[PDB]
Amino acid sequence: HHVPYSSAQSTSKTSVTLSLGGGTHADSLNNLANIKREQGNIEEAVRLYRKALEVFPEFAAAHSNLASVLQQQGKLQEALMHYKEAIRISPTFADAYSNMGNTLKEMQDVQGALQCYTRAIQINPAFADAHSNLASIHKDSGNIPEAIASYRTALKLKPDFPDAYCNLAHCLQIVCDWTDYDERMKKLVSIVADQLEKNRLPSVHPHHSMLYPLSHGFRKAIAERHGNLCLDKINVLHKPPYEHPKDLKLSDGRLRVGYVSSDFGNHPTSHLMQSIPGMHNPDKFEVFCYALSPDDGTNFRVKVMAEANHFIDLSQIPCNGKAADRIHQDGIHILVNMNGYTKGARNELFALRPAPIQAMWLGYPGTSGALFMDYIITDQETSPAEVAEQYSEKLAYMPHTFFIGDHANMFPHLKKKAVIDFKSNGHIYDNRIVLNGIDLKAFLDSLPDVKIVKNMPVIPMNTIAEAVIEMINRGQIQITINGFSISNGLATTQINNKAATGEEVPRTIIVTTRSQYGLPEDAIVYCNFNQLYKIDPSTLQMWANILKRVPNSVLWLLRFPAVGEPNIQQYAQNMGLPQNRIIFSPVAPKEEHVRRGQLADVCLDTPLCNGHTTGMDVLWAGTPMVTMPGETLASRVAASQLTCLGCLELIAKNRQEYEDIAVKLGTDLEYLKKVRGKVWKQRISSPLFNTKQYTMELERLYLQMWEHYAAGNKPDHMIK
Ligand SMILES: O=c1ccn([C@@H]2O[C@H](COP(=O)(O)OP(=O)(O)O)[C@@H](O)[C@H]2O)c(=O)[nH]1
Ligand SMILES: *[C@@H]1O[C@H](CO)[C@@H](O)[C@H](O)[C@H]1NC(C)=O
Repeated sequence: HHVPYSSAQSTSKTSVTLSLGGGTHADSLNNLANIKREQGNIEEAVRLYRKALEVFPEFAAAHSNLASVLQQQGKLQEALMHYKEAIRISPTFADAYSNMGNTLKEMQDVQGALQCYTRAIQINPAFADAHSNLASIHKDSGNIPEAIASYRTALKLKPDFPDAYCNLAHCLQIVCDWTDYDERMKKLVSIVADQLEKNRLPSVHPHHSMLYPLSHGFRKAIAERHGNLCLDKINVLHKPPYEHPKDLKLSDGRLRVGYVSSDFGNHPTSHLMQSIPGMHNPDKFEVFCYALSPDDGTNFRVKVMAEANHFIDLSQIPCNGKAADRIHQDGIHILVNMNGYTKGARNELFALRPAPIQAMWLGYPGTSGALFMDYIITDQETSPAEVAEQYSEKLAYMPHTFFIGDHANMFPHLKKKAVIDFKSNGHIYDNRIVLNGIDLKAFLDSLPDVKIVKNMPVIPMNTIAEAVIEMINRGQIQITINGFSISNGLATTQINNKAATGEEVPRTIIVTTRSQYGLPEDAIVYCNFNQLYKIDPSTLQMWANILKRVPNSVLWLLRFPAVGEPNIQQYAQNMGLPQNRIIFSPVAPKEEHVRRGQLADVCLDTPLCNGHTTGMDVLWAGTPMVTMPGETLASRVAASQLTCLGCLELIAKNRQEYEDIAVKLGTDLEYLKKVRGKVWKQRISSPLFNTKQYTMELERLYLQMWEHYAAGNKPDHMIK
């Protein structure tokens, strides 16, 4: 039940062994193979390793070395056999164990990888590669402190160690340890430079590149190499180019589109587009959904399977070749890659080119940097032609924004709201005490004294009102008033967990209060619900500047992760900024997270990496978001969202403007009222949350794509 989010792919470090003082013929073969591996001639290396084995059957080094390459080629079962052989021959061969660990990890045997890694450490405490690998497991597991400790050990043992350093850098970012941030940024760029120069795979993951000050070429370059990793996996298959359909005849004139995701389940991707396959037009389209992950038991998974014309669990088709064949057999014209370099990706499928047109959509906010993807679906705001070079792909534009969300369908209970005038006579607030429900109006009919403000219903300091706040104060789950169920916002899982996760719409009327979260009733609340890694020192300062200008305001953030909080506080103090100025809350179930958005006055977006899903989440609550688009795609999503929404006023051209916009909202209350009103109104009226329309616009784009292809034309930008 842990929250899912976009995360990068796991990574491990392979160690190559040199054999000396051994058989000369063999040593040469093994050592030469090592050279080839460095150069990317995997096939050649494999042969040499085998030959070495033929010459010297009990060559431990050869076994391990061959195994690593095989692993690289996805031949995991085979690799394991060889690793074991190496160990039998040499029980204290630490390199073999560490390497074996990587394979198991790849097979998902975490407990197994751990044992292998630890054993290697036990054999050789001075083994740096092992320490790094151990660190990755901890990092993946969420034990960032250990990962940091382990990474430091590797670095201590081996100072020039890029994989460890970069991973360490990523770790620091997650918990916001900005110690020597400037230098760190400097070192990373340097490493990438050195690596790119040396035709080595960059230690900086493509997902991570967005957070560091790298040139666009470098980021694109980084992605490309990771693209290359895929070919090696598929070249072994030795498959021939597929034959692609040139007409829709076999398909009854219906365009065949397939969506490939490891995220059909409780993941942000589903939260955004679960509704779309269902909304496709049966007359002109056939929808195939290809799942890269097993059924998680979620309604999200259920809905997509039922709604799509065809659902295929490639989860059960581990062999990439077979899977691609399956897609081809399905006669797909457009295949959409929704993972990019994200956890669960099988870009190998895309490398094989099972379809005529392959497009990147929604899931990964970056370019594939790879040859196998023809287009990246975007919007003009998000991807201006000025920066097309930043992308390997051709740009296919969406009319307003490429982004979409399923909030309308998922959280209709937030369409309307009501409040309690607690103070009560002086001042009526829209965000101190809030009520949301399917049955709200019905409930309101029962209360004669409610006052309508326009618009918004306000409940006075009633006997009823008294009871509700009492429930909140006492921590009760829910209460019944005139037969209606009024429930504590903090207790939704207790009442119904499907409700808490967004699996189902909540039945009861929910009370959300500032008191629940320790927020002030007398001040402006500025918020950000993103993962802490999206924050850099620069952003905090900007936020600090803003806070300094609004006297009793506060910043609301999440323990995402929790170890991050102390760091943020200290840094803030250095800048401003008493501790009371920043308030942290724990991560919450999806519904509550979206709902508590109503409590905030304004949301301050993160410039380095914008909130994407998070941006939609905030908007649905009718809370204005201030943003400053940057060069990267990931830095421009929020602006695109706002533009679609209709609030150009919230987009900032520079830091001064951003601070200014925020400050005005904080200080000019009528303006705040006005802007909030716009957002509340527009989320509905705008096309931002309109799934049917979005799907329609999308269908439009595909056909443009298809016609172009049918015309015998290679991909080119689509700016209609
Ligand atoms: O208290 C919270 C805060 C966030 N989220 C969700 O956590 C995920 C965060 O994902 P990611 O960090 O990938 O967000 P994005 O980059 O798309 O904004 C999203 O589904 C948010 O709705 C949540 O469920 N509860
Ligand atoms: C996380 O996932 C959503 C949906 O796939 C995607 O739109 C978003 O860009 C991802 N976030 C990041 C930071 O990659």
